[PDB]
Amino acid sequence: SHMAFASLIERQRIRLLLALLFGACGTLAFSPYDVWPAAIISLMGLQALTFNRRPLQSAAIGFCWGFGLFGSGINWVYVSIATFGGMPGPVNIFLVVLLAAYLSLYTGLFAGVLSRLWPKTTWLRVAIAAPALWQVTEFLRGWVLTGFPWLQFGYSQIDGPLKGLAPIMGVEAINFLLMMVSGLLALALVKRNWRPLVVAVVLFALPFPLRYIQWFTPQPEKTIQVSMVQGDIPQSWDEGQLLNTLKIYYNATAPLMGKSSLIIWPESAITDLEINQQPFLKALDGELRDKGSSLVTGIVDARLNKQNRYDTYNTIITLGKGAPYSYESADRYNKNHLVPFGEFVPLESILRPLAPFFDLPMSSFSRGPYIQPPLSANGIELTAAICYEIILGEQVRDNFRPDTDYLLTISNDAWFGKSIGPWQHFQMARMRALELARPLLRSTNNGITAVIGPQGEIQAMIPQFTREVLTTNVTPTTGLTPYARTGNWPLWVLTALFGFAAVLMSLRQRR
Ligand SMILES: CCCCCCCCC/C=C/CCCCCC(=O)OC[C@@H](O)CO
Ligand SMILES: CCCCCCCCC/C=C/CCCCCC(=O)OC[C@@H](O)CO
Ligand SMILES: CCCCCCCCC/C=C/CCCCCC(=O)OC[C@@H](O)CO
Ligand SMILES: CCCCCCCCC/C=C/CCCCCC(=O)OC[C@@H](O)CO
Ligand SMILES: CCCCCCCCC/C=C/CCCCCC(=O)OC[C@@H](O)CO
Ligand SMILES: CCCCCCCCC/C=C\CCCCCC(=O)OC[C@@H](O)CO
Ligand SMILES: CCCCCCCCC/C=C\CCCCCC(=O)OC[C@@H](O)CO
Ligand SMILES: CCCCCCCCC/C=C\CCCCCC(=O)OC[C@@H](O)CO
Repeated sequence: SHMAFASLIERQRIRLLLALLFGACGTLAFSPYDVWPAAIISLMGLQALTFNRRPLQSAAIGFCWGFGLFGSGINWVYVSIATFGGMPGPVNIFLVVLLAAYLSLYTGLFAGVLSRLWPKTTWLRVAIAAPALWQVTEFLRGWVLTGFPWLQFGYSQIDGPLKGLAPIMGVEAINFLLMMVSGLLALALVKRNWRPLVVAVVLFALPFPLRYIQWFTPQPEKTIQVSMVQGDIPQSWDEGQLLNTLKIYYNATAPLMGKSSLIIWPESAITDLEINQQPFLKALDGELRDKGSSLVTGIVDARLNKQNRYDTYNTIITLGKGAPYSYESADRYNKNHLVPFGEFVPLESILRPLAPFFDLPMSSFSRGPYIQPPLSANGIELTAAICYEIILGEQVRDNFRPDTDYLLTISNDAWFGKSIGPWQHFQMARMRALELARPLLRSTNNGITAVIGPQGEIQAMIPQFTREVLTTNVTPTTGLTPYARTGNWPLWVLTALFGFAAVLMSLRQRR
């Protein structure tokens, strides 16, 4: 003789469950599902479920929304933990839950702050304040503790109607517009009002023609045959296994010398120190040179520094024509942004004085500088990034030079097997080529090797989980996109105006 289904607390629990499901729906926006409308459905839920809530209730809803998104969208990290971590399966699940909860603090933060300063359900909350605040809370997610900016809905528009915005203001401009349009749709829905819907449709539609702009010019007098060797080496300290790996890569490469101007091996393809492989590298250099070809490859470089310690780098080196190999050559690239929990553990430097020496890792990776020159091979300028680094759009843009001919990324996504992880990673890699209007050569161990065209399109690809070479003709491009010239500071100016205007109005609403 009561209505327990209609209590205030129960209505809030219903919102938390829906938030969970609307968050998870957003995972469908990303590869390999590639249902870009799901990003709008997922953000509509976020914006609508937080209306007419107290701030702490809104924060809970935003946390649960994020938990659905990250819980369903980056649980592929389990595959690495469970295969290589040595830990009990329940510990592995809990670590993944912990990761998803951590990232959901930033969506709860967004929701809580939005509710406190813009409690009324209005077009200002959703179209002006929310985009600005989402930009700030997502920057923090990608910055705190080195950051993890995985699953930004703008990437889901690589093959969508908003892709033309990315070469002008970067992918974060697409995150901005999507939040704004999804908020206007949520507003139209709850107030049953057609005016915010029309506005939303116009704003969503205005960018459509930009997708037809080519900010670049092709250079066919520079077209070359490029080869990328996907060795598909399983994950491993055996010098024999090392030699079996050099055998696969060398024998796949030898018939391409004299035909492919550029040959590419993936991240850490040579699984030995550069100092222990001088005879191999200098012989290889000579074969490539005598046939007019160049080789770029990943390798681990423990380089003795002036303190007579070893900096261990995750490195790219060059050999052959136009890139004479040398241990002292500057024609190389050292990974700058290490993978959190992969190549380091955040907060480790603070805790190290107390750790027993026998428990510390044998070797830990050092960091190359934030800016490094393009690699040069066979006359070709290559702006390089290793693995996770390709998802850092501003950093890729900061290393880019107008004379860059190609973006280069080499990676090893074998850690995550047959999960959606490598596909999401591949999708973000495509956004860099669109933003900077250059082809991107992505060479991987077993995990989406491909040539991406200067508008983010897949020009060539080989299947995952195959030992095989991708060989094709590639053409470099020149020209500066607006985003390449400026970076993201124009979006920040817009964010500051939107946010200034919204905060001013919220303070006026009070007192
Ligand atoms: C029918 C209504 C009553 C049953 C449903 C109860 C209300 C909640 C349903 C939705 C749950 C929201 C998701 C919670 C997210 C966090 C989580 O579960 O644990 C993560 C943990 O690591 C946090 O520290
Ligand atoms: C080629 C041009 C492409 C760019 C189009 C991007 C559109 C988003 C940029 C900024 C838009 C300004 C904000 C307008 C929001 C106004 C608003 O929410 O009004 C709703 C209200 O009238 C409903 O009753
Ligand atoms: C207060 C609670 C503790 C601090 C806050 C939680 C922080 C997030 C917790 C994350 C735990 C581990 C996440 C999985 C890492 C997976 C991994 O190593 O991937 C990279 C690796 O495969 C690269 O070779
Ligand atoms: C550990 C100190 C206190 C807690 C802070 C840790 C959490 C903040 C830093 C972010 C962690 C993200 C964890 C997942 C990263 C692993 C991952 O992406 O694997 C590499 C993969 O992306 C390469 O394609
Ligand atoms: C962030 C919210 C949604 C997006 C709002 C912004 C919409 C921008 C629409 C497009 C504007 C075109 C910008 C001017 C580009 C022309 C220009 O710079 O010409 C010189 C060119 O060579 C630069 O590379
Ligand atoms: C008010 C209307 C009713 C609420 C529910 C409708 C909107 C949200 C849709 C519900 C759930 C989303 C499920 C899709 C995401 C799951 C998914 O693909 O996960 C894949 C991933 O786990 C693979 O590792
Ligand atoms: C890695 C450590 C994660 C700790 C997660 C604590 C939250 C547990 C979630 C349980 C129920 C849902 C309601 C949570 C509301 C508060 C919240 O999570 O975030 C609030 C946000 O303002 C944080 O800045
Ligand atoms: C596990 C993915 C479930 C897809 C269905 C979406 C609707 C349910 C709620 C959304 C996401 C899962 C939330 C719990 C956290 C996920 C987690 O720790 O998973 C670990 C496990 O999947 C690793 O294999």
